Order: sequence, then C-alpha cells, then structure tokens
Amino acid sequence: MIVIFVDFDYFFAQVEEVLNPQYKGKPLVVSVYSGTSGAVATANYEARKLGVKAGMPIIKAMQIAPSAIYVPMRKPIYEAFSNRIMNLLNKHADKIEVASIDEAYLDVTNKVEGNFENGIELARKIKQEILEKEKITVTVGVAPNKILAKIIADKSKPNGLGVIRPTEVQDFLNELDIDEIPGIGSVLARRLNELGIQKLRDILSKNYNELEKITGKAKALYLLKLAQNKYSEPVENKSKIPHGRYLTLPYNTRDVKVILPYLKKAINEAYNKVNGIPMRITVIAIMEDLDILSKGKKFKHGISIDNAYKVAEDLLRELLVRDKRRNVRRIGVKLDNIIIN
Repeated sequence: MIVIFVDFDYFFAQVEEVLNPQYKGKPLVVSVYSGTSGAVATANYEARKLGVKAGMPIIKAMQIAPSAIYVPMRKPIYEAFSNRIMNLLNKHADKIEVASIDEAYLDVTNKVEGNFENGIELARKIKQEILEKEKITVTVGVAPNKILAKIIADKSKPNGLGVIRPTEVQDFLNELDIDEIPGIGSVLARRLNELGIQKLRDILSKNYNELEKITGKAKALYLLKLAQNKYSEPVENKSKIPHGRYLTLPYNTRDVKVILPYLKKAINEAYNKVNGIPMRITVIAIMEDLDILSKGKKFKHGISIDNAYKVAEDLLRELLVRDKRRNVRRIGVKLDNIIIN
C-alpha cells in the first residue's frame, strides 16, 4: 500500500500572500474576530518565529508582532482554492480522503502498479502541479500508511517532501519522539517525557495499565499499536468537511407541523451542495435567544435522502422533548462524513 499525504503549508495565510505578493516575506497573520474580540487563525513562518501561532488571542499576537501584517479572514476564498486543489488530487489516486480544508490522504497503490519508488515520483509531480496551477506550496509525505505519511510530512514542512520506504519503517518508528506523534497533547507529552518516555519505543517497555492511567485507553492503544505499526487503517474514499443549510421559520414556534416542512427543505438544500451520501446527520435548532441546540446520528452505510427525513424528524422531536418554553427561530441540517466516488 502506497499512501501520499498532502498538507497545504499555512494555507489561509499563504493564499493571502498569493493575492497580495507584496505581503510575501513579511509576518502575515490571518485573523478571526467579530462583534473587539478574536484570535489568530493562521500565520506564515515569518510570523511564527516571532512567537505567533493559532489559537493565540489577537492581542497577545499584536503585542509580540506589531510589525506583523494582520488581515481579516475570507474563508470563501480559501474554500475556493481548497476545492480546486482537492479535485486536482482526486485524479491522481484510487482513493482520496479529504481530512480537512488543507489535509488529504491518497492511496496510489494502483496508479503506481504497487511500485513504492514511483509513488515518490508521483508525489513529486503532484507537489509540482499544485504549485503551477495554483501557485501554492504543499508539504507531502509518502509512506506505507496514513499515520506515517502524516508524521513524516510534519517533520518535513514547509515545502517538504517526507518519505518512508517500506523497509525503513520499523526503524523510523524506533527513533520517533513522542512529541512528534499526532494526537498526543503537548501537555501529555511533557508528562510522558517526565516519566521517562522519550521515544515511541519506550512504550514497549512499560506496564500498559501504568501507561493508561496517564494516557487513557484511546491514546494508549494508539501509541502501543503505532509502536508496532499495527495502526494501518485503509484510505477511505470520503470527505470530512461539514456542510449544512439553515432556514428561518415564518415565525418561531415549536409546532412540528410548521417546523418540519422547513427542516425537510434544509435537508434537500444540504444534499444538493454535497458530493455524496452523508454518514452522519445533525439537526440544528437556533432558538429564540439565538443559542444553538443540536443533536445528530452517524451511520455505517450512507444516509439516503428519504432516510434523512425520517431520522431528522426524530432528532427534531427529541430536541423539543429536551427544551421547553423556547420556540425555534431557525432550523438547519449539518451533513458530514460524505462517502465520495
């Protein structure tokens, strides 16, 4: 199995530089505020070094990057670029898994006839084409599985091209630092380091229960398997980017007879702006005081539109059997986990 992981380098910030060449070089920082009140969404490296990162309040960033160029967030533009690149990637693989607006996995075990050396060749052409047609740098990782593809990709960005051949696998995992593993909090890593866990292999030298009471069943199994490479999940041909259409009722109430008709229209519109069957459906109800109140359900197989109406109605019922004295002002639907192709 040959997996190619493609990650757009500080995407949101890099696009603004493509639309404003002059900014190229200076500490750019994509902001996300409203109402002041906001935070840092993205920032190129010329701004990262100055101590600016995502999640960091605009103020704290401004106080550490005054000369930094701050620009509001125009997601519709990023979305546009994202769609263009993702579809460009779709033709280069047997299966494509859109992890986010800037992350994707590709199984090319067939396009390269099972030749791992050609997967690197392809990942070279991919990295090239994106740069040509879109003027954007992406970091790529080429390894037997997703986790390895992503890990090597991080240790290689920006503009990098990480590679882990089938033979250098078990080796790579050994000298792999806990702090380089995705899914582990920077906090849980510090504690692990304090406990003597420096490399991923140090996990294969400690009572599992003694490891769970620190990490937890989830991450413990993940780390233990990862230290053996038994964490080789196939590349699902789907998209994890949410999509949902909301609608405002002719007047806010709790009358299912009035709400439902609109809930079904929201479902129809949500299905039109989607390229496949959703594996999860979430009914969102914007209540009189504008606060959100939702509930959803995930399915193995795809969820047909006719099933959507049924499932959605029950979800709507429940929300109403969970909140009283609160007419619904708006009602929408949010579809996720789309089974593409």
